[PDB]
Amino acid sequence: THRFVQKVEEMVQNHMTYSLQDVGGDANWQLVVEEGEMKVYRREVEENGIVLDPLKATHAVKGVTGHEVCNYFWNVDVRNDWETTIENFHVVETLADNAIIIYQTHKRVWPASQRDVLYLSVIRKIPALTENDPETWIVCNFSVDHDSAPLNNRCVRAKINVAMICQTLVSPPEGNQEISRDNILCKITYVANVNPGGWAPASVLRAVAKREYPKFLKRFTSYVQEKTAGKPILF
Ligand SMILES: CCCCCCCCCCCCC/C=C/[C@@H](O)[C@H](CO)NC(=O)CCCCCCCCCCCCCCCCC
Repeated sequence: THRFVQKVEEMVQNHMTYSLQDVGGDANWQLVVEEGEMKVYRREVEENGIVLDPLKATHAVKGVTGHEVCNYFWNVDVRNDWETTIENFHVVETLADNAIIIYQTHKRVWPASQRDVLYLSVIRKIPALTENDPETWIVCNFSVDHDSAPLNNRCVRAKINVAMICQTLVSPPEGNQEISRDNILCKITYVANVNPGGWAPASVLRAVAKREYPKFLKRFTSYVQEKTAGKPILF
């Protein structure tokens, strides 16, 4: 129990309600990148030079579970093993054993000023209510205010709302035998809503995002495969 419990609930529920809705039929969402089971879509949104482009990606990763995926996405001790867009980060506050507040600076992209971000990062399990309701593991990373990290004059403060949402499919093997990682697949939906917090050139933001989101999703998912391949399956 902590002062951000209701905000956590709010963000989790929003993501379970809206982030899992199909965008495939919406004229405003475009398939920007596809590779293997990975599809990255974007809706181009610019409001008075504030480029908000909502981003949504789906992926299907063999040999890993949603619990595993969300653990490696959330766990700060393995962050630098896969993250490539950050200059530095540190934990500002531990709120609960599944919830922390992180301050991070991003690598500068010319010609825009450097961005920093201040966000609550929470990992949650959403129980299946019925058999056939998928169990869902989710990590929500969303900007919050914290007195220890006011606006500074060195960076533009971005605001983020990101979720990594995972459901795991197990194909029953032949009879009474072990479920191997060949029999498991993690369905991922990744969404990112980023307000750069200030003016940025749209064409540059868009080129970066189109390169960087796909790069992250391949690298991060391959990483989870690599770290887990030897291990017993954590469902
Ligand atoms: C050299 C390239 C540097 C690009 C950095 C641009 C600055 C972006 C500012 C906010 C980004 C927020 C992304 C979310 C981070 C955390 O939830 C999480 C844990 O670290 N990681 C990811 O979701 C992993 C996401 C990895 C992919 C992120 C790239 C995003 C590129 C487009 C965003 C640009 C918006 C801000 C304006 C930057 C000025 C050009």
